[PDB]
Amino acid sequence: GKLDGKVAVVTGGGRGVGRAICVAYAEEGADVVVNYAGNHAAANEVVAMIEKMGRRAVAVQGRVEIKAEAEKTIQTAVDNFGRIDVLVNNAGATKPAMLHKMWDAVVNIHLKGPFLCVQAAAKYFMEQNYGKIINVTSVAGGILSFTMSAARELARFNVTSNVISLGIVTTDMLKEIYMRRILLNRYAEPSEVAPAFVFFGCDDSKYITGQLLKVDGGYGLT
Repeated sequence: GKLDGKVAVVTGGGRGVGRAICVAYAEEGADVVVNYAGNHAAANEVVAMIEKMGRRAVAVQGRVEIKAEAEKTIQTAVDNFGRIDVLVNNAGATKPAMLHKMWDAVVNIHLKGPFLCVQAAAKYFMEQNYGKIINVTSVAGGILSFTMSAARELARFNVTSNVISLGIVTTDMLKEIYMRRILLNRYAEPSEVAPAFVFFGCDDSKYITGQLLKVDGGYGLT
C-alpha cells in the first residue's frame, strides 16, 4: 500500500470527496482520523467502513477554524496512532459559497482552518522529520500562496505542501463551470478524485511540493 504505516487526518471526512479520500487512504494502508464539524453519524459510517476493511480509523469533532479544535483534531492522530503523516485540509472546500458567481474575500475566510491545522501539525512534522499537506479549494494572496509558503518553510523537515483544486461536479453534489456539466449530465464519482489525494499524500510526490493540480476535466481549456 502507498500509505502503509502512515497516519492521515482528513478534515470534513464524513461525506462526499472527504469520505472518498478516507476510504482510498485506508485502502492504501493508512490509519485515518475522520474529522467532522457536525455529522458525527456520517463520520462513524466512514470509520465503520474502514474497520470492515481491516484498517483503523477514529472520528473526531472539530470546526478547524477554531484554534483549539484544530489542535484537538491533529492531537487525535498522535494520541491514537502515534504520529500524523498526512493532513488533508478538505473541510469547507465545496460549500455553496465556494461554487457561486462573484471572491477574494470568500477564499480568505476558508483559509483560516487550513492555516490553524498546518500550524498545529507542524510541531509533529518537525519531530517526525516528515509530513504531507494537501490543501483543497474550488476553481474561481489565498490558498495557493499559503500552500507555497508552507512548502518553503517546512521543506527542510521533509514536508511537502500541495493543493488540489476541484472543478467538476461530483455525484454527491452558480458558476458556469458547474452549470455546463449539470446541463450536460457529466458527473464524476468522488472515488475518481481520491487518487490525486493519494498521489500528493504519499512518497510518489516526495520531490513535488508547492504545486497545484486542477481536477477540472479540461474546462479551463475553453
